[PDB]
Amino acid sequence: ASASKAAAFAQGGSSDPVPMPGKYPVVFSTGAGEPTRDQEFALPVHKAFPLFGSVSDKYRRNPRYAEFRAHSEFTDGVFGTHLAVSSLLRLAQQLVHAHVNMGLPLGDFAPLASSDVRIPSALASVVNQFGEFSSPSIGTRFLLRDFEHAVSRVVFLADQLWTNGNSHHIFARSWLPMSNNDGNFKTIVASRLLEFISAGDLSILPTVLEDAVLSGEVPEAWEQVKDLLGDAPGVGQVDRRDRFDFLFKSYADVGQFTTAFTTQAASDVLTELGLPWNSPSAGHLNWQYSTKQRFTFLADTWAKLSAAYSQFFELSSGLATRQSATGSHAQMVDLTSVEGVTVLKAALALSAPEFSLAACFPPSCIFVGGLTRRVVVTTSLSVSQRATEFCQMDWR
Amino acid sequence: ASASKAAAFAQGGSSDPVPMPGKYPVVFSTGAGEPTRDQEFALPVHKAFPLFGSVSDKYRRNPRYAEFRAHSEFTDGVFGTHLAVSSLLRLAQQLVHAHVNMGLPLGDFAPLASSDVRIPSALASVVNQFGEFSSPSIGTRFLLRDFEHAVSRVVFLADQLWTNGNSHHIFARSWLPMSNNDGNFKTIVASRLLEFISAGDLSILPTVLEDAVLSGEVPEAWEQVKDLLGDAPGVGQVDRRDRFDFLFKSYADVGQFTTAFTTQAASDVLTELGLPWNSPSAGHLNWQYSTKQRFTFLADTWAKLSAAYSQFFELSSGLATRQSATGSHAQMVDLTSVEGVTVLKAALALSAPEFSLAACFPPSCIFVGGLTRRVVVTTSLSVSQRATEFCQMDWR
Amino acid sequence: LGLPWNSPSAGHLNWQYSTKQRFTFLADTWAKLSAAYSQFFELSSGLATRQSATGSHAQMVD
Amino acid sequence: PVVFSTGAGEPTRDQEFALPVHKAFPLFGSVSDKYRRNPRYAEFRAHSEFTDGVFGTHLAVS
Repeated sequence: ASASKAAAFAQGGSSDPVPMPGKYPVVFSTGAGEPTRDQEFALPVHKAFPLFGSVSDKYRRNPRYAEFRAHSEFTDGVFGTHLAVSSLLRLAQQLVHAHVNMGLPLGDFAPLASSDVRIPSALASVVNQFGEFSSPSIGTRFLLRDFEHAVSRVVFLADQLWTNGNSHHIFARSWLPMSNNDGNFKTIVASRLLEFISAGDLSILPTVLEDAVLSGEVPEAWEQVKDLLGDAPGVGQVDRRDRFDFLFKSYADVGQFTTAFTTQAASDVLTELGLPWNSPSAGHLNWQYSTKQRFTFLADTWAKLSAAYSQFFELSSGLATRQSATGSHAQMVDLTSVEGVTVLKAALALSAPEFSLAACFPPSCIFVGGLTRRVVVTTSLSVSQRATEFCQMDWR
Repeated sequence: ASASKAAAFAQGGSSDPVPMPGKYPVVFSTGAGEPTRDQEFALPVHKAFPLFGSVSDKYRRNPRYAEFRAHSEFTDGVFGTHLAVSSLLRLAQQLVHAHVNMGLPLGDFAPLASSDVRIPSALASVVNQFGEFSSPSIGTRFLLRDFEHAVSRVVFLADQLWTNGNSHHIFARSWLPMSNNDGNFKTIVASRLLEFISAGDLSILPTVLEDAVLSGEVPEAWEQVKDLLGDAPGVGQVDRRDRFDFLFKSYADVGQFTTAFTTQAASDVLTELGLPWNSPSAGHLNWQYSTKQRFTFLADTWAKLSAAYSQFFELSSGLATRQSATGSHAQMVDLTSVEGVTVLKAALALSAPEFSLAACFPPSCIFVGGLTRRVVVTTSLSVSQRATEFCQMDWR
Repeated sequence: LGLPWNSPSAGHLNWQYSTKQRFTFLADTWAKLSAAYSQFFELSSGLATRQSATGSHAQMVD
Repeated sequence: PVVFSTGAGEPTRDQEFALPVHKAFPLFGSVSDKYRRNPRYAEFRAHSEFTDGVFGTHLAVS
């Protein structure tokens, strides 16, 4: 027990990603009150009413209230121009939030986020694209759109939700994180990944080498779709993009959609039902028309469903900022069912919440950055200094 | 506050290796008492006396007393037959131990492991190979033998100390852990890594493709040397095994083993002199002749090292079993020196030891295993039941 | 012998290798010079900042 | 040279002479103090001259 310039430092450094999964569908299946008889069945319909209770809290008042802003994140009003409170936040939100709360431990060393200027923009879109069209496209379709990492405005975290695919297939092939950038760019998607990180690892995971038959499927197509996603979706809008995103997510590529996620009901349905701009300025008009209509749908919420005052379960959003929004080790998806469940994986989460997570196993497509920057200058203790000092105790 | 079947469980599971570095050389340079003037200098040689002062403790009494045995690994007395102690453990041992005690946190999820039936076997050898022949080969040579992950008896954690080399050069490539078992096997080089995990990632990191000039000088031989390590060292001794290994660790192969290997001298000098059995045959006879002699030399510790009766600084290794030997993140080295000394510690180690435990130690090349087995049978609360309940608090 | 750099290049490397070594040699002061444990005359340089270092006309030699 | 001629303890008989060389040992005994710990500790820094630690990184003593 000797002494050489000690301290105690806290840190934060890592990445985070999110997905739109069939998870919401399990949370909006209408289990929450469909079988509740408080003759509230006076007021019509209850199909979308429940589902739509998903957004308007899980993206602005819950997560973007403490996670975003507090994350050393000086947020611009015009993305929170309207701090919202929807008492409809069933047992899923204060729960959901705890479930999905952007933030990792400090006793460890991680954090979350990569594009909250593009993600939300899309989410809002989805809430509108979904909570406006036909509320429940039965898994197939709506789920596709959301898990299809739908068309972008050039930023979209997509590339990550897509990176999932390629990696899974290439067993032996382990890629340098650089592959995480492949999302956008022209050539570098046909040199780094596709050619080098393919004619190398691709020429192995499936070395068809077919002759006079065009390497259809068998890696070479996923790469093409990859090459596409590189040059043919970043050149702008127009059918040339959808049609050639769709062509790349539609036909011939029926083998490329099998890797990731897809149904001829997302693409030919959703995709042919959104107008490429359904992700770009839709993401805008969904914030300055849909967010103001979010109002209507929120006020409608704080007016209609509010009327659900007569049951006695809901509560209101009383501004976090004190409530916070980070802490849950949503890291590494805790799921594995076989006769009996099995919550697994790294992220020494908790014990009281863990197992309570059944309602919702939060999952941020995190990258994970083993970083504990115990940065230390020694303009006062040239390592050696200590050395003699300590050395001068083993002598006597 | 949703609870549902919580618990709180602690676990352990991960890898762990070890290396013989120039680290010892910095701990045996004779800076602990070489300048001490108590006239102890009564006609005596103090060259090896210091260097060999830590061996008999840092491998049986210190580490193997708690780490090994307490690690739930049924130990055979004939690897600890002479559970003797050494009071010469100056300030480097109780320190060293804390510096190199194998036992990751539980608040996290990791542990130690990499053949303690082969490691110690070789270590004891080194103790003899070094502390007997050339007590200070001046970095070059002895350090080599140590770092060279010296000849094995088929086991040897070499394969890992060698894997540190083929992964360093291959930037564009990352490999599936399956490349760790790259050690021994006749196919490791004619299949997975070398051909596939090479004609793919190696045909990129060095795609010489030379004609009538034999392409081996371009890291295809590292694959060959790899090939060798695959088929030519596992075929027994045939002395040439050294010759080969040596050939592959010398003759032209110098340009091969200089990415993560030492000086050939420590191969023709050491290895050849040592006689291939000085790692398998030596180990045994070094454990049941040298370990017994370890006493004759422990006597050197409790007679030669004991003669240090008056200086009064020595008095280490009183307990065990109770003193334990696991719980110091001296793992993920992550140390860098520039003007000042910065010590980045991936795993949230400590703050009192950290900065104190930089004076020398920073343990081996663990192969981390993100594992937090938070398992959970569901023969009591079929997720629906819970959800069904919680849902019954979101209806009213 | 020194090589022209032994005044510019040396200085730097003498401040960030020799100053560090200055320790290895300071060790010579706190190990070699420290071995002088018993004679009992040495014990200088306890403070600074408070001890100051300016105010002696040891200037104009004369 | 007049301060390192070895007149401070060369004639001292305490038998400290236990197999050691005392030629440079004396001469080099003042360096590490007369330029950082002694002079540059107050003179320099207190002289209102914004000093960079990388000229006093090892504010060690002797």
